[PDB]
Amino acid sequence: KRFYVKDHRNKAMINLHIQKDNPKIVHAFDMEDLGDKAVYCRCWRSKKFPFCDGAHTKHNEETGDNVGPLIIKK
Amino acid sequence: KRFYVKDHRNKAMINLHIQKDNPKIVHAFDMEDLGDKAVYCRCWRSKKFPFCDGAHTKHNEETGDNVGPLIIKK
Ligand code: FES
Ligand code: FES
Repeated sequence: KRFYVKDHRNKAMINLHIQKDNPKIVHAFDMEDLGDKAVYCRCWRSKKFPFCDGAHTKHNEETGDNVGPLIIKK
Repeated sequence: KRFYVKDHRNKAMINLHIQKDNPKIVHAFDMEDLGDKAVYCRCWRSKKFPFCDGAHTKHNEETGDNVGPLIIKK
């Protein structure tokens, strides 16, 4: 109780290591150049960023979070 | 120096409030149903999640991070 950190405005980064000389990491892709299916990372842990490589599973289990990727298909 | 938190494996959540009864938040969209352009949130702060609403600007300035959205267009 004395052990609980009260509700507060977040101070933690989401991205820790990806392209940190870019001050705002934006990606833009034309749907005609996409194949049948693209799986995009939303957790900033993928080694293949901006694509998902399953790293979100480790983030979620280690931090108790519930994030996952964005799928554009067809 | 005594003030610095050494390099360590992250313990902080990325998503703080979005759909927290879903244990892994995945979105999937068919490109034929997309219009000319979709801007997807990658920061988990948008009120219009999974779409970007510019909240990433506040996250970045408050935490010193550099994240931004994913654009699928054409
Ligand atoms: S690796 Fe980041 S959402 Fe899958
Ligand atoms: S609001 Fe999240 S990336 Fe823009």
